[PDB]
Amino acid sequence: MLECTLVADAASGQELYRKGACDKAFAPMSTFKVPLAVMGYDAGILVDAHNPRWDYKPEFNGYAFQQKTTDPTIWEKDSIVWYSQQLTRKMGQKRFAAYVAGFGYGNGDISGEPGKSNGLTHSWLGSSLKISPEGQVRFVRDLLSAKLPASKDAQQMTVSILPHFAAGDWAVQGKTGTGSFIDARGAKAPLGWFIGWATHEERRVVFARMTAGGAAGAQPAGPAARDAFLKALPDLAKAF
Repeated sequence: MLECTLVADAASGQELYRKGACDKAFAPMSTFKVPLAVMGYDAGILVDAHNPRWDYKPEFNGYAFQQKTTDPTIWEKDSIVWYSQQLTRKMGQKRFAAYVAGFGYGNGDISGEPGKSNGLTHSWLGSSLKISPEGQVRFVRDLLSAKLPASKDAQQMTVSILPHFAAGDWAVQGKTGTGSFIDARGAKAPLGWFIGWATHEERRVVFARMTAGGAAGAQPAGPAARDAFLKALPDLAKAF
């Protein structure tokens, strides 16, 4: 459908590969757990790879498979939405809004759902906040270079906690996003992300794969984008 693969060199910033429409902004969904980690570590609310450890509570109202005890590592690996929301509740509106503005993240619109005043906990979840694959790559390069307006330690910690994958000789880390949007004909259309970086020999690349439209598959769009990108990477790498 609408599909983007964008790959740049992490060190030099040079664009290495592009396919599809990569300049259209969509809801970041769970890819927003990457900047949230930076925020959480900088704020001192998140401590390390395994702390704090939070139990699920029914008032959090989380997804059935995500109703389990979570730490920062499990949060990123299993994409635990309620953990994000507990984090933003604790950091508060002032700090959240300061971080999003400081990061220059996508459209910077954290208003949330039109008539709900829920931006603090819902803005990245298929409502107000939008970012393009270009913006994602820009953000991730900044993260790896420790150039975000947050402590160096917070950015290094964030880098360390994203889940690991392998694609041939490439060692990969990255974060999925799965959501939906109402398309031009009023239909609920799937949205998928996989963003992160990959390392091989002297090279490190930063990447974003995004899919948008049209029919929901059995596999969530995020993991599907993840599998597709990992499958493609060794071939793409031949032309680096």
